[PDB]
Amino acid sequence: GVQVETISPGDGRTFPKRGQTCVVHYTGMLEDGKKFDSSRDRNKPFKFMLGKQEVIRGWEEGVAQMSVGQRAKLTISPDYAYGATGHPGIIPPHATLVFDVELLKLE
Ligand SMILES: [N+]
Repeated sequence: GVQVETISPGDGRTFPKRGQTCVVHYTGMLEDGKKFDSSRDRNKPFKFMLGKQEVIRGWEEGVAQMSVGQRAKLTISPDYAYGATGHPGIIPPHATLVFDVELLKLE
């Protein structure tokens, strides 16, 4: 599954609902701490509509537990990320991923 650890609290009241667009900043890393992707480096927030499976399952389920303004560390198991096949060249097979995610706003 996905484990959500708070780094900084959000408002503790506004939680993403299916169909809303989540605007976040994130940094993805492999178990060893090696960064593989980051919207922060591109200085451009990432957007995705909750429930449309435009992102890995661990995000859909983990971000739904965050409130607006919150920054959290999500630890995601392979089955909730890229599985046995992974994404050759970037994500190895059976990789557990760690994401530092900040929920900026909802649209
Ligand atoms: N995959």
